[PDB]
Formats: sequence, structure tokens, C-alpha cells
Amino acid sequence: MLDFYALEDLLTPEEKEVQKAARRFLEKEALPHIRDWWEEGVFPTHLIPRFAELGFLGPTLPPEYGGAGVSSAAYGLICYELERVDSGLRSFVSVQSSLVMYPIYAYGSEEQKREFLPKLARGEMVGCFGLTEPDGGSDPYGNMKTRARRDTWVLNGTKMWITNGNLAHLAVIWAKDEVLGFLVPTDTPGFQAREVKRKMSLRASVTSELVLEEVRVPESLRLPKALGLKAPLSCLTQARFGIAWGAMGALEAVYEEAVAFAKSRSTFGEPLAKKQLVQAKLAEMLAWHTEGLLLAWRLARLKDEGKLTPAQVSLAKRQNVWKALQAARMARDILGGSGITLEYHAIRHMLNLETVYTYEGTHDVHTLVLGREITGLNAF
Amino acid sequence: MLDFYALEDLLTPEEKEVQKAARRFLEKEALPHIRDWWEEGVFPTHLIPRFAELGFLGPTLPPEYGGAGVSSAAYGLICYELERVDSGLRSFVSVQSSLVMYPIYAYGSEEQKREFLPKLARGEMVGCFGLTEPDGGSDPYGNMKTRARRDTWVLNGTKMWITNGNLAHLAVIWAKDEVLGFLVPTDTPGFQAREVKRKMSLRASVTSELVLEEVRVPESLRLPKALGLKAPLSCLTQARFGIAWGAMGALEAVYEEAVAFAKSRSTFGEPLAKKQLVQAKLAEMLAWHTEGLLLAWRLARLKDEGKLTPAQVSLAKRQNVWKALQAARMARDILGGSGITLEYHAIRHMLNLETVYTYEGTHDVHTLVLGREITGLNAF
Amino acid sequence: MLDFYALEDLLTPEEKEVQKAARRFLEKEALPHIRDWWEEGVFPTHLIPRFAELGFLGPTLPPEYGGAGVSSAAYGLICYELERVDSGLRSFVSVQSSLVMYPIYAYGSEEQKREFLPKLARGEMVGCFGLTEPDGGSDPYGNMKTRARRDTWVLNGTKMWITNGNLAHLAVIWAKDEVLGFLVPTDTPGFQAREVKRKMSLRASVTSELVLEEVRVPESLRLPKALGLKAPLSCLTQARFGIAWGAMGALEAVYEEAVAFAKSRSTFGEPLAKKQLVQAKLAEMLAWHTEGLLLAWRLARLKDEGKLTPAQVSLAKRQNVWKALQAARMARDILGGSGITLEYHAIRHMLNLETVYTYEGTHDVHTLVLGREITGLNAF
Amino acid sequence: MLDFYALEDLLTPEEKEVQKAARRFLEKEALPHIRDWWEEGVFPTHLIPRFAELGFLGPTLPPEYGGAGVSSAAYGLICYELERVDSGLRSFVSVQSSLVMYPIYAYGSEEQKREFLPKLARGEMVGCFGLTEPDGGSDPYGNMKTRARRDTWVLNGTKMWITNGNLAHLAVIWAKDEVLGFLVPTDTPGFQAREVKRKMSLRASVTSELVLEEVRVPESLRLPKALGLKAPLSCLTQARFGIAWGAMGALEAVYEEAVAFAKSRSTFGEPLAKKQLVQAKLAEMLAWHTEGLLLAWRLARLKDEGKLTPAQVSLAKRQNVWKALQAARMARDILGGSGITLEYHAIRHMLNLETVYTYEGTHDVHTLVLGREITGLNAF
Ligand SMILES: Cc1cc2nc3c(=O)[nH]c(=O)nc-3n(C[C@H](O)[C@H](O)[C@H](O)COP(=O)(O)OP(=O)(O)OC[C@H]3O[C@@H](n4cnc5c(N)ncnc54)[C@H](O)[C@@H]3O)c2cc1C
Ligand SMILES: Cc1cc2nc3c(=O)[nH]c(=O)nc-3n(C[C@H](O)[C@H](O)[C@H](O)COP(=O)(O)OP(=O)(O)OC[C@H]3O[C@@H](n4cnc5c(N)ncnc54)[C@H](O)[C@@H]3O)c2cc1C
Ligand SMILES: Cc1cc2nc3c(=O)[nH]c(=O)nc-3n(C[C@H](O)[C@H](O)[C@H](O)COP(=O)(O)OP(=O)(O)OC[C@H]3O[C@@H](n4cnc5c(N)ncnc54)[C@H](O)[C@@H]3O)c2cc1C
Ligand SMILES: Cc1cc2nc3c(=O)[nH]c(=O)nc-3n(C[C@H](O)[C@H](O)[C@H](O)COP(=O)(O)OP(=O)(O)OC[C@H]3O[C@@H](n4cnc5c(N)ncnc54)[C@H](O)[C@@H]3O)c2cc1C
Repeated sequence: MLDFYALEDLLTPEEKEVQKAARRFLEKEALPHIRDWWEEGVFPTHLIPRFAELGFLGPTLPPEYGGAGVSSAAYGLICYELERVDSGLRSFVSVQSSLVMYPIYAYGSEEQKREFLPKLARGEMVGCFGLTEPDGGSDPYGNMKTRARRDTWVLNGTKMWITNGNLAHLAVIWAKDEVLGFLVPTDTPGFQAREVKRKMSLRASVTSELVLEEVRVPESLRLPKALGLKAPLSCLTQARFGIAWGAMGALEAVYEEAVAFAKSRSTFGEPLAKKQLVQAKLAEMLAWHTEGLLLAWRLARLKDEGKLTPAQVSLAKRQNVWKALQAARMARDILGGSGITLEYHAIRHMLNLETVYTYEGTHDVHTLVLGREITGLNAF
Repeated sequence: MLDFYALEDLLTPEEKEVQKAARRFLEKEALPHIRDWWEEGVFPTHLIPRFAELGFLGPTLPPEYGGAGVSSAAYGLICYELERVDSGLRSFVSVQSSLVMYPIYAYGSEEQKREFLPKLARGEMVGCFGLTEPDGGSDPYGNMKTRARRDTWVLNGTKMWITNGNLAHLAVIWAKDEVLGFLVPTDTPGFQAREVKRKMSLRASVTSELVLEEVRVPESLRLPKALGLKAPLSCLTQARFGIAWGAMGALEAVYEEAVAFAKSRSTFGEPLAKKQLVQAKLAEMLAWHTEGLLLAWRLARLKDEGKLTPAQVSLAKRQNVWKALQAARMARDILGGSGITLEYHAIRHMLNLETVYTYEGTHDVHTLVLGREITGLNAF
Repeated sequence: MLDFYALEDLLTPEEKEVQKAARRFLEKEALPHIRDWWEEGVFPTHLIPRFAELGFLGPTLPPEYGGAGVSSAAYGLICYELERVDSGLRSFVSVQSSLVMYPIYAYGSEEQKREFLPKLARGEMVGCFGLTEPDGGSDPYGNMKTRARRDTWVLNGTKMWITNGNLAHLAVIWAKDEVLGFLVPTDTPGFQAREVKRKMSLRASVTSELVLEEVRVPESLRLPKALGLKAPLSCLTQARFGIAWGAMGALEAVYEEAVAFAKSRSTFGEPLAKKQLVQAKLAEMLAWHTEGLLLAWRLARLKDEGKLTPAQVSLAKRQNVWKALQAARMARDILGGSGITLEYHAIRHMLNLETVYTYEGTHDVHTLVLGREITGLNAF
Repeated sequence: MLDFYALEDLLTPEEKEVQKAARRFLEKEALPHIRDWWEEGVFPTHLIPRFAELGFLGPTLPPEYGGAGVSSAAYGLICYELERVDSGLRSFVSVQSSLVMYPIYAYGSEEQKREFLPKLARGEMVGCFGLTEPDGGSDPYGNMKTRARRDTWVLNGTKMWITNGNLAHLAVIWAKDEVLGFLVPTDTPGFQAREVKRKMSLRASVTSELVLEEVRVPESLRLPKALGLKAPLSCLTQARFGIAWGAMGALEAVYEEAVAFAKSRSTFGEPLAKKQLVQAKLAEMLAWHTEGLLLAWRLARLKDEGKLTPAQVSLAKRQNVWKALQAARMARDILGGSGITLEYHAIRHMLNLETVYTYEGTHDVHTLVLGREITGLNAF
């Protein structure tokens, strides 16, 4: 992996093998098809069982529930390699691991845990997280118009932009009565999932609109410990962690491609790579990558030692994704005409990162998170 | 049109009505479809006769040759309205007008002028401009390996990323023997035009690769006055002029849509338009637009009074396109998830502007143009 | 003057002569000493009678009043040349002309007007404008704790950072009872003016604090028409107009000194001026200079025709000062070690611009002004 | 320690203590006077023996030579606290430790090491590093016009901007015959050092001009192992290490002061600290500080394990100093009028950092360092 300040020297042998392993895998199995799957706008479902065979699904979870029980650094490292190929592939794992497996493990009943975690871990049953609604996801609580009225519940509302919306059997829905979380099977009557069309970003992924019309759900399917905005938020903190890592991976990809191109093309007689203005762009790309890996690494250790805070996560997601988005654009610029075609990746990552830059908290909401943490004043 | 500094007060009545009519035509005949066409990646050929009828083709040229004989400001103004819909539509007019109609008029023989200009002006025969080659369009003299050997000339070479490549009957090809310019019919044996596929930018336009294999061209088809790099460059200067204008139009498009969206959406209880962080973005968008129109307007007057220099044009193209590209990205950011779909224009303009940001001299070449201007030293 | 888009072509002969004369005067009489004056932190009072002679004091006001009765462009042009030497010299003229002369003229009694305007205009009785208070000048209405209770009015309050505080005989104090405008002689008992020391910025200018303790002022000394926040505010709009002009005077000053240094000094064998990264800083200081003059010029014409709006003024002050400050910083960067010494102006302007970047509305308040104007929503 | 990511957790008890101690003593002996010393532009020589007593002089050097033999992290930590007060105080320690102590230790004879290192360590004899010359410090090999002829050697040439130049007994002079290094006593006939006046940056520090006119130096005073450009460069790498740390310190200082001010001042009825635009600036400052500590930390560990490269150091110096300069400006902006006076530190740090941003390799030379390292091509 790209590593200027040798942070690998700080990884365990276990962490570095999952990295080596994730790369050989994705390099054999996904990378040769990424262009075509993005172009056609389709998510490669024959890869879910493979991710699963490699332990990409809920990696840090306990083997008891079918988890790989590896470190957070390792989870971050698989996200890194996944995103290095395409953010859509990384999105699937994030959702399944931190937005589905995670809440069940953290807030589910022992019944829910034994029942779902193993099938989710083995890519045998796919899930999706429904928090964002049409009035706007930056206000998670304020725009949550999905209701839940109670030994069975009846759900009514809508969710927008839900990843795995049409692939999932299980949908973690968040509604109000007070915020609660339900494990809603997608085939229970009154539940409809419709895919979003005309997507110019994160095409290698399924995004749906969820419509719950008088959907019936037993109390045995409501997350017992799931209480308040804090429950789904903790789920975003988890997801955001992997993303701060993946962002660095897509950055390696556009960077690597940019210097190769810069080095093979020439201009007023030197090589593109010899010009000061192109060198400055690459220098910036390298500097950002190095800064990003350290944030991600540091956050991985704090996470396992139980001292990681959401604001800390907000910082790394905000910074890393912003850098990756900027780097993707700079790379497309460097590629010139050749960069407007899916022949190079730079623009695929550039578009994909526009989404990553938006979901799991926009650049601005994270700014506010940090802002409030710094001043103690709420400016949202 | 968007006009914060009331520059319309500075336009003649004639110029102001080419603006009103252009928007009426495009608005009922092109904007309703631009989505679909960009989406399926097709250029609406049936609109070429409509542009011809409106006098969009080579607007400043003398009525003698079938031109509308209107002002540069008027040309800039039609480019403005064209780009505001889609850069691809503006590209066609730029090519036909400044990269084709212009070369023939400034460097053609009286025979070539009487023969082609009227057909081109009436959108009866479409042309293209072949300057850029596979090794790098930023050094157009240095990477020009297309050769021409002499009462007939045999041309051999390749051109990459040529607009109207597959629509053109006439191809203005630049080769060396010393730079010369030929009016090469596209059906003369040995001439092949293949379209570029997998385009994520400027999809509502045809881009081709030209391959000239032992193409014979009579001396009667070589541009007599066309001598040196200066000939094709003067064409770019003309083209760059209209682009500085169109850039401002696509800016009005994304800006207008952004404030509308900002005003209609809400979170933490006030409109998105009331937040300090989105008002700053809209404010930047407005500032840039005002700055851009003034540059464009100033250049239009200098142009008609014969005092416009290439360096001045480079400044306007560089500044305006950069600003429009930055504004398109800011708008997509403002639209959130809704901006990643072609349901909003923001991202279509965002992608298109990536191309405009590249062709007709990249951001960096213009910087060097200005740099050389300022210091007298060549740093390319 | 520096004029890459030949805007001097848009100037009348009179407006062009006031500019030539202004530069000749300042070059011979102020530039040679600005370094020592800014150093010892003193404002050259002997220059006040000279400004008067040249007609710098209240230039647009009617000759009946001792005014030069020239255009707004001309006022903008003298500001330009003044700032090109030092912001402190321009500040004196803005205060005297737009913050003192103006309100008396716009809202004064006929007695106040015939009395005060000619003396102020021959540089015979120098004024100041006391609006800002210790709690925050961005909320001029909110933070206005100075009281006025009534045929005489007793005033109590404090004013911070008042230019000409210790030079003024007349002090335009703004207070509440609804905002009223006064015109307090500085010698009327209970009125104290203390200079601010340890100033790093705008050292060639006197800044004071005004303490009004039970100050008695006849109603004959109150601005009859000065009603509401709108009155002291319109005075800021006038001043901000010449500031937008002056900013592009100091930018000509830093840009010019830097291209000269860049062409004169040199590294790995070429000159500084020839490296891509120095060329780029200069291109940017040229691009902004051009954008700024057009904004300033356009505003000057709208002003004389009664079409100028405050939001319009907010835009050019905001853009031009930010550009001139970034340009000053970029220039100090270009000068290297040599730029940290007053031997080069770059840093003196860099420090001064910091103040103009703050007074007469900070960068952010102007952003909010534009924001409210665009959305119709107040976000201050 | 401002420490958002709890990096103090990565520090040994010893390192932690050198930090606590450093802050306690500079807090009592330096902070209360810094404002004044900077003002009158004087370096507090009386603090030199104090620094020595705390072990600030050549902290990582072996106790055998009078060194504290502590870690690089610890050296970085003292630099941090020193700069947090003022860059000029940190500069003295950098010069003495990495630009004077270091070269003697790394390239000196056993006689030079035993003779000088203990007196330097005890602040009993102050040194200065003379590399930069009047034609340009960025090309130190190319602009090194100082010559040394041959056992005495006679030196003649001139050096610019040399910190401690007037405070020193020994001057390390780099000259050509190839690059050689000499330990020139400052009282040897033919050597003169006059100060640089009119400094508006790093005023709490002595900067001199060194003039060597036919200066005689024995071969016993030439650094034996000192060969080539590399020798003096290794010295800068060392110095740049501590600076990447110090930068973080001044950042904490302006940041801390900014939020305090933002919290205590209010506007349209909120505190400044509750505005989205001011929160964003602080958020950025906090993000930069967190990124900067990690870079500094990692570099410290790599350094002690003998794995640190110059390019890695270039990255950290360029990034951290640039961020600290940016943050200082963003703080002055936040302070408003109150920020232009030495009452607030913000502007003193802003001015000091302009120097740090320039010496020990400018922002641009570091960019080129990284550039060359990434592409393998030299663009200087
Ligand atoms: C491809 C894709 C996949 C997604 N998958 C999921 C998923 O699986 N699960 C899920 O729950 N959600 C998902 N989302 C939703 C995503 O999290 C939202 O798009 C995100 O919350 C942005 O919110 P919004 O689109 O409703 O826009 P808004 O929240 O309306 O935001 C629009 C613009 O306003 C700005 N803004 C909003 N509030 C403020 C404020 N208070 N102050 C200043 N600025 C503000 C934002 O920064 C943004 O710039 C997905 C989105 C996309 C595009
Ligand atoms: C949609 C589209 C349509 C087009 N249509 C036409 C057309 O109709 N006719 C035509 O002739 N051409 C056309 N082009 C070509 C276009 O002008 C080129 O893409 C442009 O010149 C960029 O050159 P390049 O792609 O060869 O990349 P390069 O020239 O290799 O540039 C690549 C990267 O290097 C940078 N660079 C290059 N030289 C230097 C230097 N000396 N110093 C510092 N940086 C440097 C550039 O800034 C750019 O960032 C079109 C391109 C596109 C994408
Ligand atoms: C050299 C000098 C000369 C001056 N001369 C005069 C004079 O002659 N007459 C006169 O009346 N005044 C004068 N001033 C005052 C000047 O106009 C004020 O400094 C200015 O209003 C800034 O306000 P403040 O210093 O009170 O800081 P504040 O108003 O407290 O502002 C501090 C920081 O907060 C930000 N802020 C404030 N409100 C908001 C908000 N609602 N939303 C987001 N951000 C906000 C500001 O942008 C600024 O960044 C002078 C100042 C200086 C430095
Ligand atoms: C307060 C202070 C203390 C100092 N103390 C010392 C000391 O103790 N010892 C010592 O040896 N030196 C010292 N210096 C010198 C310092 O290292 C130089 O100022 C620095 O090398 C900048 O070089 P210069 O001033 O000669 O400007 P130049 O090298 O001429 O640089 C000027 C501008 O050109 C740019 N530039 C230069 N070369 C290139 C290139 N090839 N490509 C693109 N851009 C380029 C630079 O980036 C800079 O922006 C000190 C300087 C200051 C201001």
C-alpha cells in the first residue's frame, strides 16, 4: 500500500495479512470488472458471498456470532482496499457491518443476535439502514417523520437514498412514537422498496426509496436497547470510521494513476511529471494521504481501547473524504481529455466520492460537530 | 438573465434581443430534452438547422458570406444562453463559428470563402477542427506529428478528441511539412473518423478520433493565408472568447437551481437558505458571476474595436471556466443526495465543465500564457 | 496605472487627470516617507492641507460647499492612488469625505452644512465617525450602548477604534434615545479621546477611543435628517466604494514590486519570474486586479446615476479587499526573507489590508449582506 | 497540550515531564514579557543560561558532551512550548541545537566536539549558522559565492539573514573551494556582523549580515567529515524537525485565544462562538492542529529509530508551518479590530510565522522536494 510515513510499521502481522489478502482478492475479482459494473450501474451480488468468505462482513464482531473478531485497524484496512477499487463495493460492507450487523449486536436481543448475525456474517442475508428521509438527512431527528405506534407495532413513513434497499431482507428502520429501531423484514406486507434511477454517482451500488405503509412488526423485532437518536448515530460513527479509511484507499488509486500518467506523457520537452504545477498537485495528494492514514490509524487504536469519541470520528471522516474528493478532481485535471472517460478511474472515483462527501454526515455537519465540541455551543 | 451589476444597461437593443430570443428557442426546444440526450450520450443534430435559422452560426461574420453580422457581445450572448442549457450545445456553435467558419474567413481563398461559409452558416454542412493529437494538446506545435508533403498534398497523422468528428463533411486539419491548414473533406479516401466512447463529460456532443492515412488534398483546399502556429491559435482565441461567455451561463443555471433548492428545503428548523454556510456558497457564486460578466463584456467591446489580445482572452477563459466549475461542484454539494442524479442539472454541468476546463487551453496553460505575458519569460 | 483590460478607456479626460495629478503629488510628497511614518506610527498631518488643495476632501460634493464636484469614478481614482501608497492615507480621506462630509451633506441642517462642509473640505477642520463600540462593531445597532437624552442632549457612551479620534474637532457620534446622529465638538466638556497604541496595522493613521461622559450638545448640533440605522449605514456604503477602489491600488503596489523582484533575483539558473510556481502567483494578482477595477468602475457609474445599491457596494468591498490582502500575502511570500522588512512595502500593505479587511464591515458581514439579499432571509 | 486525539498517550513519562516543565518555566519567565521584547525588537539573552539549565540546548545529544540525551519527541516538545510563546525563542534553540551543536557532533573532530559542545550545551558560548547568501537561499549550492582557499584557509564571501549573527562567538560558515564547513570564531580579524533592522517579523531574535573579508581559519577549525551540500542540509533537516513541532505550539496559542475571544464577545444576540462562520474557522484550526501533532509525532519516532528521511521532514515542515500561518491569519480575522494590536499575540504569531514559512526551505522548495521524490524528476 501507499505509505510515506511507514505507518505499516505500526500494524500487527495480523493486520497486514488481511490487507495483503484483501488486495489480492479484489485485484483478482473485482478490479477487472469495476468499469463495466459502474457503467451499467449494477452492484455485483456474486461478490457478497466472497466478501463473506473472506470475513469482510462484520470483521470486528465476535466469532461467536460468526464474526472474524479482528481489530478495527483490520476493518479499516479492508475498507481501504475495497474503496481503492470502488466506493460502492466499500459501501456494501460498511452498511452490512456498521449499519446492520453493528446495531443488532449492540442493541439487539440475544434472540435477534443469534438469529441474524450469523446469516449476515455469511452474506446469506443482506440488510439496509433506513434513517434518512426526504426532508433531509442532516437533521436526523427533526426530519424523522416515520411513525411507530404500539404487542406489535405499526410503522408508517418513508426513507430516501437507502443503500441495499432492494437487496435486503432486513431493513433497520428508525421511527418515532422518542427514537426506536426496528428489524423490519422487507417482505412483510405494506413495505415497498423502489430503486433510485439516473444516478451519476455510486452506480456500482443499489440505492432505494423505502415506503412503509401500515407495516406490522412484532415487539420481538424491535431493538430492545435501541433508545434515542444516539442509537442510530452510534451506527454512523462506526460506519464513518471505515469510511475515513476507505477514502485513503481511493486516494492511493487516483494518485498512483496520476503520477504514472504524468510520467508517461510529455510536453514542451520534458515529461508532464517534470512540470512544477503538476508536481505540486501530486505533492499535495501525497501529503494528504499521509495525513489521512495517521488519522485513520490513530482512530483505529483509540477505537479498540474504547476511548474513541464521535467528534474524533467526525474529524477523520470530514478531512479524509474532503481530501480524497479534492485529489480525485486534481487527478482528472491532470489526465486532461483522457480523464473524462471511464478508461481511467479518476473520474469514477471523483463522482463516487461526491456521494461519500455527502452521506454519513455532510462536510458541513461534521464541521458543526467539531464546532459544537470546541465551543460547547450548538450552531446547527 | 442573471445580472447583479446591471450590465444589460450596457448592451445595445439588438444584443439584448438576441439574448431574449435565444433563451425562448432553447427553452422550449432544447432544455426539455437535454437530460435524456446527455444521458443517452447523443447530440441533437436536428437542432443544427434551428441554430442556423436563429443565426447562431458564425454570428459575427458578414452577411455577404451568409453571416448575421452582429456584434461580438451578441455572439458571447448566444454562447451564454447555449451553455446555460448544456456546454455540448455551445461547443457545436463554438466549433462551427470560431474553429471552422473563422479559419475559412481569415485564412481562406475567396473561392473557399464563397464555397463553404454560406453552407456552414446555414448549418447545411458541418465542420470540425483538428489540432490536438495523442501526445498532448497543451503543446500543439510540439506534438503535431501529422505531416503534409506536396499540386496536391498527402496528409498522414492522427487527431484526438475532435468535436463534430463524425458529423463533419469538412475537417480543418493542421499538419506540418511549418504549420499549415487544410480544408479536408471527410469522405476523401484515407480519412477515418471514429467516435470516442465511455464519455462521462460533454455527452451531448460528438467527439471523435481522426485518422488520416495518405489523404490527398489539392492545393486549392489548403488555407492560403494560414501560416504558422499563430493561425490555429487565433482560432482558439476566437473560440475562447465565446467560452468565457458561456461559462457564465452554466453558472447562472447551477446558481439559480441552488438558491431555489436552498429556499425550499429545511433542517433544524429554518430553511437551508438561512444557514450561514450555504449563504456563503451562494454569495461566492453570485460574486463570481458578476466578475465573469464584466470580463466577458469588456473583452467583447475590445474585440469589436480591434484591441483584443490573446493574453486578455486567456485571462477570461481561465477565470470564468474555473469559477463555473467550482460553482457547479458547490451546487452539487448544496443539493446533497439529490445532486447525484440527472434530475438536477448541477452534476451534468459539473461534469461538462470538467471538459471546458480542459480543452481550448487548460487552466495551467493559460496561467503560463499570463505568466509569460507578465514576465516576458517562457515557462511552458 | 496598472490596467490590463484598458479600463482607462472608459474614463473621462477629467477623471483621468485627477488620477495623473494624484499620483504625481503622492509620489513626490508621500511615498518617499511612508516607510518612516508607518514605522514610527505617525500620521502626516501636514499632508491634510495638501489633500485639501488637490481636492481630495469631499471630491464629489458640490462646489457651493467647498467641494470639487467631480465624479464618483474620480473619487474612486484618488482613493486608488492614495491606497497605492498606504491605506492610512486613504483612510483619512474616506473618513473626511464619506463618514464626515457625507452625513453632514445628506442629513445636515443648512446651518450645519454651510458651516462645516467648506472648512472640512479645505482641510481646515478634520472630522471623525464614531459608530463602533467595545461590544462588537458588526452589530452596529445591537451593540450601540451610547445614550442620548433630551433643547440640549446629554450623551454618554464609548466608541472604540475611531479613526482621526485625536485629530478631530468634530465627532459624528451615533447614539440611541432609535438611532440619532450628532456632531459633537471634541472640546465640549465630558468628551475624551485617547489614542490606541501597540498597533501592528494601519500605523500611519490615528485611532482613538472616545469616552463621552455627560457630554452636552445643542439640538442645533444634531443631524436633523439622520434617522435610523440606515443613515450611518449609507455613510459606510459611500466609504466602501472608494475602499473597493483603493484596494486595487495597493494590489498594483505589491504586484509591481514582486514582478520586479522576481525578474531581478534568481535560482537554479533561471530567474524567479520564469518558474511556474512564481508565474502562477503573479497571474493571480493580475487576474484579481482586472476583476476589481471592473467592479469598482461599474459601481462608480451606477453611483452617479443613482442606481447603486448597498448590497452592490458590499460585493466589491468584500471581493477587492480579500484579493488585495491575499495578493499582499502572496507577494510577501514571493519576496522571501527580504519581505519581512519594511524595506519592501509588501508587508506594510499586508498588515494595513488586514484592517480594511476588518473595518467598514468584515468579510463575513458582507457575505451575510449578500446572503440576505439573495435569499431574503436574515442569517446574521 | 491542546490534544484532541490524545497523542500525549503516545508519550513516555520522561517526554511528558519535559513538556510540563518547559511550559511552567517559559510561562513564568517568558510569556509575561514577550509582548514587550517583540515590541522593542530585542532577544532576551538572559534566558539563554536558563534554557541551558533546563536542557533546551542540544537536548538529544549525549550527556558525554554536555547533552541531556533525551528523545527527539522531547526536543520536539520543547520546541512546541517555546514557539507557543514566540517563534524567536524557539529559533534560538533550533540554531544552537540543530544548526550549531549538531554539525559539530556529526561532522566535527573529537577535538572540536570536546572543545565546543559542552560550552554550547551550557549556553556559555552561542553559535550561528551561515548558509544563506544575498542571491537566494533556495539555491544554496548555486548561490554560495563564499570562497575558502588553502594550513590556514582564507574565507571571503557574504552571508545574509543569519540568526544569532550578532550574539555569536563561533559561526558555522559553509563555503566552496566543493562545499566545506568551518568553525569561524567571530572575533577573528576580517569578519563582521551588523544587524538587520526594520524587521516586522521575528523581532524577538537577532538577525545579522555576515561579512567575511580575508578571514583566516586553521584546518583544525574546519569540520573534517563535513563534505558537500549534504552536510549543511542534514543540519536543516534536524532544524526543520523541531520547527514542525513548534508550529503546532504557536497554533495552540492563537487557537486558544481565538475561542476564548469568540466565547466572550457577542453580536446579533448570540455569542460570536455560536456563528457558523466563526465555528468553521475554529474547526479548521483544531483539525489542522490534530493533523500536525500526528505528523510531528510519527517523525519523532522514525527519527530515533534511524528511519527518518529528509523528504519526510520536508512534508511536516511545509504542512505544519503553512497551517499555523493560515490559522494565525484566521485568528486575527476573528479578533477584528482587537487583533491589530500587540495586546493579542495573534498578530505577533502571524508575523513571526511569515518568517518560519520562509526560512529552512520555503513552502515551494519543500513542494519541489516532495515533487522530486514522487516523480524522480528535478523541477527546481
Ligand atoms: C448514494 C447515497 C447513498 C445513501 N445511503 C444512505 C443509507 O444507506 N442510509 C441512510 O440513512 N442515508 C443514506 N443516504 C442519505 C445521506 O446520508 C443524505 O444524502 C445526507 O444526509 C444528506 O442529506 P440530504 O440529501 O437530505 O440533504 P440536506 O440534509 O438537505 O443537505 C443539503 C445541503 O445543506 C447543508 N446543511 C444541511 N443542514 C445544515 C445546517 N444545519 N447548517 C448548515 N448547512 C446545512 C448540507 O451540508 C448539504 O450541504 C444516502 C445518500 C446517497 C447520495
Ligand atoms: C470533450 C473534448 C473535446 C475536445 N475537442 C477538441 C477539438 O474539437 N479540437 C481540438 O483540437 N482539440 C479538442 N480537444 C482537445 C483538448 O484541447 C485537449 O484535451 C487539451 O489540450 C488537453 O490536452 P491533453 O488531453 O492532450 O493533455 P495534456 O496536454 O497531456 O495535459 C495534461 C495535464 O498536464 C498539464 N500540462 C500540460 N503541459 C504543461 C506544462 N507545460 N506545464 C505545466 N503543466 C502542463 C495540463 O495542464 C493538464 O493538466 C477536446 C478535448 C475534450 C476532452
Ligand atoms: C484601524 C481600525 C480603524 C477603525 N476605524 C473606525 C471608524 O473610524 N469608525 C467606526 O465606526 N469604526 C471603526 N473601526 C471599527 C471596525 O469597523 C471594527 O473593527 C469592525 O466592525 C469589526 O468589529 P469588532 O472589532 O467589534 O469585532 P466583532 O464585530 O466582535 O467581530 C469579530 C469576529 O466575528 C465575526 N462576526 C461578527 N458578527 C458575526 C455574525 N453575525 N455572523 C458571523 N460572524 C460574525 C466578524 O466577522 C469578525 O470575524 C476601526 C477598526 C480598526 C481595526
Ligand atoms: C528571520 C530570518 C532568519 C533567517 N535565519 C537564517 C539562518 O540562521 N541561517 C541561514 O542559512 N539562513 C537564514 N535565513 C535565510 C532563509 O533561509 C531564506 O530567507 C530563505 O532561503 C528564502 O530565500 P531568499 O530570502 O534568498 O529568497 P529566494 O530564495 O530568492 O526566494 C524568493 C521567492 O522564490 C521562490 N523560489 C526560489 N527558488 C524557486 C524555484 N526553484 N522554483 C520556484 N520558486 C522558487 C521561493 O519559494 C520564494 O517564494 C533567515 C531568513 C529570515 C527571514
